Amino acid sequence: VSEKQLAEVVANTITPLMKAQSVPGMAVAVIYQGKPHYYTFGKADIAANKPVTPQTLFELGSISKTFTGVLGGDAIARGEISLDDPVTRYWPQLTGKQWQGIRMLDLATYTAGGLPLQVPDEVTDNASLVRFYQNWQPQWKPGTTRLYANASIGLFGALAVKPSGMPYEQAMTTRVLKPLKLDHTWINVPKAEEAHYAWGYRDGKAVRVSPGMLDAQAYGVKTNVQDMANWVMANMAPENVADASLKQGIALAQSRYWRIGSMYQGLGWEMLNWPVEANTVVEGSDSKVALAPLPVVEVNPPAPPVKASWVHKTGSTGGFGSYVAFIPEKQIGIVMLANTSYPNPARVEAAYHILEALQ
Ligand SMILES: *C(=O)C1=CNC(C(=O)O)=CS[C@@H]1c1cn(C)nn1
Repeated sequence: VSEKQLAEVVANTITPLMKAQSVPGMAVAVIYQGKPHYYTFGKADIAANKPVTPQTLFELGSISKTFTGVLGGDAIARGEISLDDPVTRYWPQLTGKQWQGIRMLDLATYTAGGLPLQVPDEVTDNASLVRFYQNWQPQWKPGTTRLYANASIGLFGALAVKPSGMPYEQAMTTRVLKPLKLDHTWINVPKAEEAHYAWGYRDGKAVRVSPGMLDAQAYGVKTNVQDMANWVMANMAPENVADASLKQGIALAQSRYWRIGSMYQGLGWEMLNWPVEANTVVEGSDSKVALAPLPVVEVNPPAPPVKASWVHKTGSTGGFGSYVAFIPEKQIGIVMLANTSYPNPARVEAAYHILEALQ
């Protein structure tokens, strides 16, 4: 392995990084040789002088969508839901003619026809929620245009769990977190755990995410670098997942539904074929692309996960910035949590280099 050389590669990547982007603290895990390697830097809480630790809770931001995808995926494999089914199958009060051709897959993979990045600030409840989607007008027709959005995968998450009869948070805990024994992963941090909760920093001001409609589904999950490492591992080598529906869930989430250039969308996760040059992934991480509606090319029928992939997901909040990546065929991976939202391509800049030192 070369643990000495390994603590060198990470320190020599992360310290300049943290200095350059003004990051108070970071928790890193590299998985290599079937093992997670934990490395910690700086401060969780600077006014309190609390050091970062492998049980420091960071807000994952958009990386919560990977959890939303496996859940949704587990419900599929359970038979409670199907991607081809019209959305209206699970929410018949969605009465617009607009909603006609949109299947569940569309919501799941951002291709309804233009659902917006975030959910409006006025949407504060289900009524307001329904008026929103009732009176939302497309732009493009179903299955024609990828536009990353919370209002899209958020609604999939919320609809996906209805047949379970469980609220979203209990379903997530029951069908996904506990089975994988992610016992320090929360949608809501218990009072008894807040001391492990890092502070975020935005403009030299400590901040923490605020509640919003559909948050848990699209950005509101919080972890430590240990549960996150085990999460990457369960998805990386799903072969030792007991529960047959969860392993299949992981599988549907890393299936390719849509080809968008060098990238292929899954449920929450995104993929590229390996090998992939650094800058194609790095520039692909730029918001110039990331948040831009691009056309799409159906993978029909959806291909099951290909080990030969760089699968990853970026995600942030006000004061937090994280990123995770893996290469199933290489059995190598990395987690980078930080309490400062710093440039996304900086993130993949670092993770790529660290990973290539292991090849
Ligand atoms: C997910 O990463 C996430 C990061 N901020 C963004 C974005 O598009 O990158 C808006 S969507 C999502 C988020 C974070 N918050 C607080 N709300 N949505």
